[PDB]
Amino acid sequence: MNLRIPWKEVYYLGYNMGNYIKISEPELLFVLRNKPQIKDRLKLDEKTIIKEGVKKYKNFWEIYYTVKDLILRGYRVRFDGFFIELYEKGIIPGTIEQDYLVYPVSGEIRMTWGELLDIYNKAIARKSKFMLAIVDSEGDVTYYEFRKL
Amino acid sequence: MNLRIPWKEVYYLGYNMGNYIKISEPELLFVLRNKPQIKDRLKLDEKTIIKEGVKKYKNFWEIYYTVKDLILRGYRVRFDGFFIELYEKGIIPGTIEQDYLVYPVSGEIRMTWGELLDIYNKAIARKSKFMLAIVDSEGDVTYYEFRKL
Repeated sequence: MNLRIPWKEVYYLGYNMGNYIKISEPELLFVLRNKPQIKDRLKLDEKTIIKEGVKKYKNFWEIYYTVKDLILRGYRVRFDGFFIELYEKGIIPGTIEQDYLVYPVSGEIRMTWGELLDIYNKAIARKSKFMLAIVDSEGDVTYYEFRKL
Repeated sequence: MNLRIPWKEVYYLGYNMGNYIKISEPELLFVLRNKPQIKDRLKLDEKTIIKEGVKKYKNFWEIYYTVKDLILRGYRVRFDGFFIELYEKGIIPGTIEQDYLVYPVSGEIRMTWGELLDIYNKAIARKSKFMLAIVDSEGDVTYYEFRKL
């Protein structure tokens, strides 16, 4: 989960700890499937990482698919353990504050309006804008801003 | 439920049918508690109207409280049976399109992200912006825009 690999070669995902990149399972899962040569220079399987991602995050797949869509669109992101930090194209994460904290979910997973308020409030408590990412059954992602008036 | 009363004296709530105002229970409930003289010129009780409002709308109170907050803030609104149509101050409803379709809920009532998408889509299908109104346990209302990026 700690990659001794230059930050840029893992798309600037995870946290740059200087001597390694501390990276989450869904982010790492993406790196594996897009950098096959790194899959060996590490020799781990996306069966095992998938396996542990699901164990760790109820919304593993939603995180993975949202990271994937965003990185492929050219955005820079970093998973904080709850929110995906979304930065403009060309920005290196941590270098400035993210534009959005994005919360990834799928359409079927349940919620109360009270839960939405809690999530939004957490983003406000970190002084940033809030975005919901909904991943549908084909793994496609749509995005919605939610903001108090 | 049909008031033979000039539109302006019921705050421009309900639908102006020319010879009467077709008004909903939560809107009417508000009129009753703010125009006591009209409560008699009509001689109905907010026990009975409350009673039938709840029978008709699962979110009766949330509608009532949101109408109330908005009308007292000076906005013009009209309940469409699902959304509250929100117009700028000074506007007469129907006269132009509403600025928002607002959907009123309370924090404890359940939801899936799929439900939020459906509600939002209905507002988009009517070509207008979408606002969620959350009424808390003291009847206070907070407002949030939700929009696709």
